[PDB]
Amino acid sequence: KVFGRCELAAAMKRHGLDNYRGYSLGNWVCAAKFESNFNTQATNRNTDGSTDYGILQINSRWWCNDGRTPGSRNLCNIPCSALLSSDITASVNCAKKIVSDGNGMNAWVAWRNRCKGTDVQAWIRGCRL
Ligand SMILES: [Cl-]
Ligand SMILES: [Cl-]
Ligand SMILES: [Cl-]
Ligand SMILES: [Cl-]
Ligand SMILES: [Cl-]
Ligand code: NA
Repeated sequence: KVFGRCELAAAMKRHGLDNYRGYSLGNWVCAAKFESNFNTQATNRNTDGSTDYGILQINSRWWCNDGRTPGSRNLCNIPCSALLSSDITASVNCAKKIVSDGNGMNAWVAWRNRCKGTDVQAWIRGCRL
């Protein structure tokens, strides 16, 4: 599923990401835009053999099991394929664990390089929330 900008904002709000650990909703929408272009089915392989999955490009090296990342962890206790669903619940719940682990949203390279320090409120401007 390719979300629209305001559609995704509303879904993330319903699932409790607005101001979660202090990060306003626009931060999460911006991260999703540049990680996946709002596409729940996005995948990308990393140099070390791990793979990033879904609208927030969560990494199999630490967070989910895909059966092909030897020596990795599965800290969200989910198969990585569950992060590709049109229902974003699994991605959101895993992202909550990630952002709570001490490094905040700096875990998302695209957030750090393209969202951090910008006017992220523009990502939810005009949306009915
Ligand atoms: Cl957009
Ligand atoms: Cl915001
Ligand atoms: Cl594995
Ligand atoms: Cl949902
Ligand atoms: Cl933080
Ligand atoms: Na893994």
